Amino acid sequence: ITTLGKFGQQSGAIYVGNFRVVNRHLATHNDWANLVWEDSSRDLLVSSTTAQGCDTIARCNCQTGVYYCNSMRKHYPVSFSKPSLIFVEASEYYPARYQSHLMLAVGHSEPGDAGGILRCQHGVVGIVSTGGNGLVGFADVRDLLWLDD
Ligand SMILES: [Cl-]
Ligand SMILES: [Cl-]
Ligand SMILES: [Cl-]
Ligand SMILES: [Cl-]
Ligand SMILES: [Zn+2]
Repeated sequence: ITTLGKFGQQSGAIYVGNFRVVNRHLATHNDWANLVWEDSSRDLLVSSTTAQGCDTIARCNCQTGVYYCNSMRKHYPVSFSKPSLIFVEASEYYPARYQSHLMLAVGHSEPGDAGGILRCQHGVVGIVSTGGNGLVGFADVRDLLWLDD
């Protein structure tokens, strides 16, 4: 799989409390100026917002949910792995390396699909980060208890 990037004017973001959660590879100058936390190994960055967001972070162990696929302009039901340490090929965004806290699924993804939200009954689970060959990989956020406190 490889890191996908984002095509189109859609946010690719979770807005919870006074945080914005994005793929690290899509973080803006404003994100880095308002940095709270980032981890390259997870492809995650969190910045601070003035506006209150409405997202709820799931605190479950669900392995089924629904994600948004930008390339197909559709939501899909999906079955995804536990957060895992997966090998990710080189791209414009990272050299080849192991990416942690990544959940793999059989599901459509193309370049430009990063930032699509994965959600379950409990709330937001994660965001598309990687994919290829009929697989999609989601960066989990559910372990970050300080997002929703
Ligand atoms: Cl890294
Ligand atoms: Cl489940
Ligand atoms: Cl969505
Ligand atoms: Cl591939
Ligand atoms: Zn859940």
